[PDB]
Amino acid sequence: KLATEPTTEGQQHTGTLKAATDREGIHQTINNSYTEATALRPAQVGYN
Amino acid sequence: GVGVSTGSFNNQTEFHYLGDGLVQITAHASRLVHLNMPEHESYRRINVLNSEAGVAGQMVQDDAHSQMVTPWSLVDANAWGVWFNPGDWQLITNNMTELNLVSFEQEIFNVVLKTITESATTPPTKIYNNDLTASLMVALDTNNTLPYTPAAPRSETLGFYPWLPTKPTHYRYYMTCTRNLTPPTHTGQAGTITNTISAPTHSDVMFYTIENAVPIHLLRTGDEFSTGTYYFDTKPLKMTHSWQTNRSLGLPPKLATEPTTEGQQHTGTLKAATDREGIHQTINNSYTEATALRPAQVGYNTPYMNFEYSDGGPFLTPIVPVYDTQYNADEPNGAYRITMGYQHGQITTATELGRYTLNPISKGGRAPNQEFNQSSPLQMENTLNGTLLPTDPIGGKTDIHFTNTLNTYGPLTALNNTPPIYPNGQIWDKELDADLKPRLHVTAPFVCKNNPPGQLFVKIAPNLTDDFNADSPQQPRIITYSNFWWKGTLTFTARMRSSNMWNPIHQHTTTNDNIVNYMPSNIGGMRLYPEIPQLIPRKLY
Amino acid sequence: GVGVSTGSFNNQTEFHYLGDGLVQITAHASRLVHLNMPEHESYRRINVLNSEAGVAGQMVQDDAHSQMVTPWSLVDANAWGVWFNPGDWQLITNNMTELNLVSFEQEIFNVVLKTITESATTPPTKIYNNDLTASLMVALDTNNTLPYTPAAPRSETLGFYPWLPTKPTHYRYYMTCTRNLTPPTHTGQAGTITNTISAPTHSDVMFYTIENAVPIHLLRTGDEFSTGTYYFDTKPLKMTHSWQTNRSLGLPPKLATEPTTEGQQHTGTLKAATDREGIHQTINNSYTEATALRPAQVGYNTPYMNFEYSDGGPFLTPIVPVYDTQYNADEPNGAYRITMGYQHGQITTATELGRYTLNPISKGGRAPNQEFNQSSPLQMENTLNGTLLPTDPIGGKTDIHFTNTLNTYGPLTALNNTPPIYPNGQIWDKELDADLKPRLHVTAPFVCKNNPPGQLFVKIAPNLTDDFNADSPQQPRIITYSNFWWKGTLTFTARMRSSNMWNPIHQHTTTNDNIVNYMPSNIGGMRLYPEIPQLIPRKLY
Amino acid sequence: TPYMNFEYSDGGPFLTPIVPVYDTQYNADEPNGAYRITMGYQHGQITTATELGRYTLNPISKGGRAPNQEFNQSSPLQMENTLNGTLLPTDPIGGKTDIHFTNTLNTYGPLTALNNTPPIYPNGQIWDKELDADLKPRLHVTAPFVCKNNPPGQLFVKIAPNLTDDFNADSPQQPRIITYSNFWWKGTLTFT
Amino acid sequence: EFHYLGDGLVQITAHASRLVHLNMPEHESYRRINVLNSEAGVAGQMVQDDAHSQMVTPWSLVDANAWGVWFNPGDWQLITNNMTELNLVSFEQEIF
Amino acid sequence: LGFYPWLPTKPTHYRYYMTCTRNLTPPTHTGQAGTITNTISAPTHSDVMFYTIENAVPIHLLRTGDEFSTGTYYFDTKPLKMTHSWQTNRSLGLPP
Repeated sequence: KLATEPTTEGQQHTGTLKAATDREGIHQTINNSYTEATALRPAQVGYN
Repeated sequence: GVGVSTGSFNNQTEFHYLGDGLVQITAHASRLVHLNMPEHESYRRINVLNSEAGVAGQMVQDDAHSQMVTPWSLVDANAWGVWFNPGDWQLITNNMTELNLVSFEQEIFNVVLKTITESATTPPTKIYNNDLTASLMVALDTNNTLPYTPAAPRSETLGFYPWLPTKPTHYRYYMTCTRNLTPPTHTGQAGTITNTISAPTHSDVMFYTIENAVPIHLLRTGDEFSTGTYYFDTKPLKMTHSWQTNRSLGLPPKLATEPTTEGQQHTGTLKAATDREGIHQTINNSYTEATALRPAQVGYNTPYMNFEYSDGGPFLTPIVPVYDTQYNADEPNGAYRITMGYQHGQITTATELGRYTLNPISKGGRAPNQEFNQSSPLQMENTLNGTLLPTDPIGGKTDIHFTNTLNTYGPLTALNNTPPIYPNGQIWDKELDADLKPRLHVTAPFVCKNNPPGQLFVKIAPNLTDDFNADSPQQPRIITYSNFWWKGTLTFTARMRSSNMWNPIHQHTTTNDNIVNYMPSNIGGMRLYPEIPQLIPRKLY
Repeated sequence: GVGVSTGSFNNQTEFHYLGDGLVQITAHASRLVHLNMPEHESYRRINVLNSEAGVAGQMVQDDAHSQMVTPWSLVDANAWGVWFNPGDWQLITNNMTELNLVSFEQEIFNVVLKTITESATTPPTKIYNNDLTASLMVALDTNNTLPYTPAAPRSETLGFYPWLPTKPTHYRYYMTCTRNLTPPTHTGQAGTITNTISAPTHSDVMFYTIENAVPIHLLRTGDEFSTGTYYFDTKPLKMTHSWQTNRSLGLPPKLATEPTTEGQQHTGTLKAATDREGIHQTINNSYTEATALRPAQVGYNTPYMNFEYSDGGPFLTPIVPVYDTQYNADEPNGAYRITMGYQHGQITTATELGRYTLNPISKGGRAPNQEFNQSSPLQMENTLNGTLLPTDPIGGKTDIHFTNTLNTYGPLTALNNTPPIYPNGQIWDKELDADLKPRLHVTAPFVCKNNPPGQLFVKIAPNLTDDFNADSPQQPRIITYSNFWWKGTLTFTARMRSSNMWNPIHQHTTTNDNIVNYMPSNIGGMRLYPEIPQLIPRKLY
Repeated sequence: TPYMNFEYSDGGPFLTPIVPVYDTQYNADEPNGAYRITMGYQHGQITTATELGRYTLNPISKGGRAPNQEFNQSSPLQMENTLNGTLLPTDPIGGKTDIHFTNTLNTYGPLTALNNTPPIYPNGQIWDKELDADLKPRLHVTAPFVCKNNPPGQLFVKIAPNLTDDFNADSPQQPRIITYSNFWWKGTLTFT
Repeated sequence: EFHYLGDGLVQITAHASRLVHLNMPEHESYRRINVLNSEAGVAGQMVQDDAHSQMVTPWSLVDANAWGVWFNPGDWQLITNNMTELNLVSFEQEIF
Repeated sequence: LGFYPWLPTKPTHYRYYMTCTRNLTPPTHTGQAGTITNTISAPTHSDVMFYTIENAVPIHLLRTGDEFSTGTYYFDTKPLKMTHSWQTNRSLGLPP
């Protein structure tokens, strides 16, 4: 969820999420900050 | 009629002991679900970016996606602690080997719609007039036409306490993002990196609105919205963790020198290396216990902290979670780091949010600083250039070892499932509608092969101001909220454990330093610190 | 025919889960019972004395009695660890509220009689010839005609390990003793005390011989002696211990000052003493929480270490065992101090015998240095001569307090039963055939109102030498022994526990410092250190 | 397979078992999972004064690879390839010259057809217990037949204690009559 | 017995019977013997890793799970020459 | 059991792996010397799995005229294929 939601027309302006260390949820690493790259996803699609 | 009650608050977990050991854990749950009105009723596709990854080296910090914010709020049952207080989850970690999953029904009843009204006196005074005529919109997606978004990996479920009133969270889902983040760089040097989200491609933009997908029941203040009893079709989970490893599968070699003294400081000695016999996987004559003939490997070396990059963006490869080694590493073994809210654990004082780096205790995990690789001939007392110790770099990078790239998931790889996590883990999960289904889910241990149970969308119907509603972007509304109860019933089915051995196994006890994690304080502060699951041991072979 | 087997070794404890929670714990037990021949076949009334109590001050050390030594050996099942390995007794202390007791059957099968024979060569060489024709005498006292002597309070039962071969103990019972020990003295002064056992009185000498009481089945080497299924009639035990006390029965007084800060260093304050209301047992106006109106007292002040003296001799009054206070006293609360043998626990190295001072955990016990008594008016800020603190002597004896004599067993005295002790405690016990039956037994928690189950008497039949058997006190015999298996089946019946609360209760776990108490060592040393029983809590009111 | 790969689990260091398959024309047998079965004098092995026979074996199902015969290239194909664009197995990994890319390289994709374990004679195993795990392995390297149900009962035989006249309480080790046994054992293993 | 059924299927009924000389257990006590070695404690011999924790029981195991118990080479020549598939059906043991 | 009919065989002692918590790091080469630790540690509490034979399986005593007959175990296995495959990715499909 995001706290800063945009006001202007046009997708040049982007909504801003909460802080990295303030978000919550289940997470696959040791570190405190929950970014969207290291998230908890059910399974990977594709394979290297 | 308004003044007649419509349902029954109910929260007892009936352990109805059937025959032959089977039980039927009927778990009820009922919480007051305080719904606020939507701040806007218009659907919004909000692209999200960040300036944090636009500077070089912060490319894990990648919060940018494209989000579809809908005004509908989602009432979610898909979390473990909603159904189980710790007194009843102690009973299942102590006594149950398997957990099948059978039934599920939801029920919204006894809604209370109220209008808030401001009067202009010297304090801000708010008068709560009662709405006898207003309605709220419920929508049971009985076919899962909408994207199934469980709120358990974001810890956005209903709160796990019965008396504390919960909140439902806004339904939103990912829209298509076409992410541009390359070049991927180090931190030290500066690069001309491009951090923009591009225009969404035409072939995949997938805009689900709630009204045109699921039929919606309007509900006045004397409602009773009963979801039909959803019957699951899942695999039976196994709560019994496995401890056997490839140094513990099969028949051990016989020993000739057996000890004489009391105490395990003295060790029995086997036969010679070249004198032992049996089936063996190498060319050399000496049959050590490391290179032995084991049926299949347990666990698999994941290439860990591996940031794959898909049309969506950079993401880490999810690792099957498994118990770490005696050296606590937890990153190549897939630890859980679950941060909660003040509805989900976390003594409600002025501190920040609790953490609990967790693992299961199914012993099948590896360590990255404890592995090595050799050349094709075996050659004990090995050549300096013939064996790849983890002190060796990969491409000149000294902190990076071979195991960062090395994968060993062969066909004969036995593997334990995802542990269920308490109280914050997810219960069930949608089957990935793909051609090749994954063998297990890391998000949730129960997998629904059929249509998963209907997620429940609740939104206040628009109570409109006298002002006009044509040729206006944003209309004014009467500010309002709601208090509807929500009753669930999640009927499990589980087999009692049978002790077929001598020594007593580890049960989930209560120590003198543990009652403070289970009891309220002088304020009313509660806490739901996790339980390390899967306590009963079992053999893998 | 000799070469046909007659029975089945069996030791699995089948937890057969019936409906509605009830289970049916069918516990089997089977041990090789190595019987040696009797050293004499003549019945002997051995008076026992000691010179230790004949000197002044050692009058607790009172081993003198009159013993009736019979040549018959007793095979005893009346001990807990015969039927329950710790893996299956962990299952019942974790999960069962009540234990009913239903069935019991014994079976001696597959006897092996052998003759030992000495040859006169330079070492002592012994040749074990097989007896195809000899017999051994079994005697199932199906009416309990003989005095019921359980071997559990002497730790003389069959050993609690399946693989280790056990030994049966010689049957003997108390004959009448008329003890003269007075005067009772101190230690320091010398007295002219008389320490003799007198001639037994005519009216009570009770000489039971085994042959003239129970019919005796001779058994050759292909026998099968099956005891019929004894059906118990006992009270249902309650494994759930009670914690409520007279400072915890009923409804607490309401408080006006409630705390504000986190942490239990800050305490809520009640109302005034003279301002509270309710029913109350004294004359004074102030209603404190000590002098309150409680339904019945739990526990009772036993006059402890009280050596009563009966026609038999001096003996200590048995105290109902109950959990001590936070100050470990254990003597006015009736601790168990159970010393075992190397068949009953006790890692089999060169040390002496293990001890384990035990208690139950049913919170109903008192402390002697924490009690006091007052005059008839209440009078807070009490007069020096109006209150009896335990610093006060009784008759000038400073170590002896009022509570050494003080008894408080009134009619309204609620009380918990004897805890079952593991693995060394007794299971069932004979009802005392008296006019006024005792309410509970301290020796064993299960009480058989009917005829108790038949104790089993086993003795080798006399294999006689060629020498004459008339006009001779002691005859020579062929030295011999026996190896007969012994199969039991003790069918329990128990109700599964239901968790009706929030916080998880104390279960019998397995810590890292506990696996050494549950696992064999490099020699083969086993151990059966006790389990503190009755773990599930319950309310007494 | 990443071959000679010593994984390390709570149990200890262990080599990753490779699915056994017929080697190339260059006899390598270590990345292809050879069997090296040493027997006793009840299992083969002419009973003279020599030591135990060896027989480095393979199946003959032609699906195996060679480590000194493989190579890898960059993303564009580029016949007559650049020196730095193709990874020949003369190249070290991290400066270790005997170790090639194939020591780390795994290619088990989803579309990987594979033959089962060959049954080995007379010394191989017939059946095997299914690994009671959540994700079952696709094949066993120890035995070709897999029992999905409860596997057949292994048979435990021990002499009952024939005891000496000496006492059996408060003693660590008891004396016994020394004895043995000769029991026949008949089986019947009906194939199809 | 190679009992040739119809349509090609056969039913290889393989019997086996051996005298099984059982000696008595040297000790009847169960022993948890930890095993170590000084060979891996010096650097570089870490393939030579015989150390484990073993549970030595006095019971002896009679095992059928090997191929040559049931098949002499005259009958295993017959199956490597002529049989495509092998299903597995029945199994019974008997001590007499 | 030995694969010859006339030669009398021997049964082997039943033993099974108990939990071991192995400490062997650091993993080293052969040439240099390191301060490696080669100890087996104390077994963890949660997994020590001690099966005794008497308390698990019911045991038939047998005198010298016995006949202990195991019931006919019926398998449920995959059909093995004795026919080996030779085709490779330079041999699958239609040649040019």
